[PDB]
Amino acid sequence: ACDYTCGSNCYSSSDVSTAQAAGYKLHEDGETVGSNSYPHKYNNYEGFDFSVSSPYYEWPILSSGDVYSGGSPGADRVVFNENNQLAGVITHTGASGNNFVECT
Ligand SMILES: Nc1nc2c(ncn2[C@@H]2O[C@H](CO)[C@@H](O)[C@H]2OP(=O)(O)O)c(=O)[nH]1
Ligand SMILES: [Ca+2]
Repeated sequence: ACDYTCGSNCYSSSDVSTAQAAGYKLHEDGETVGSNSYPHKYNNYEGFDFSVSSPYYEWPILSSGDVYSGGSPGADRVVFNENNQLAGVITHTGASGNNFVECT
C-alpha cells in the first residue's frame, strides 16, 4: 500500500524521508538546484491546514526513487519547515494550472 498517493505515483514513508533529508540539507547550506531553484519557499496560497508551523519549503520527490538533482522536477513535492518537520506531500497532478492538491 502507498503511504502517499500523488495521482498515480506511489510513495512510502521512506521515499518521503529520503527526499526531505536532501532538501533540508540544501536549505541549511543556502544552496539550490535546478532552474526553479529548489528547495524554495512554499507560500501555501492553497491554504492547507498543516499541523506544523511556517515558514514552509518545497522540494521535488520523484517517482523514479532518485533524489532530485536538476532537470524536470515532475509534479510532486515534499513540504518541510525550518525544524525539518514534514508538513505534507502535495502535487500539481489533478489540480488546475500550477495549483496543488494534497497527496492522499
Ligand atoms: N500553487 C502554488 N505555487 C506556489 C506556492 N509557493 C510557491 N509556488 C510557486 O509559485 C508559482 C505558481 O505556482 C510557481 O513558481 C510555484 O513553484 P513550484 O512549481 O516550484 O511549486 C504556493 O503556495 N502555491
Ligand atoms: Ca519507492
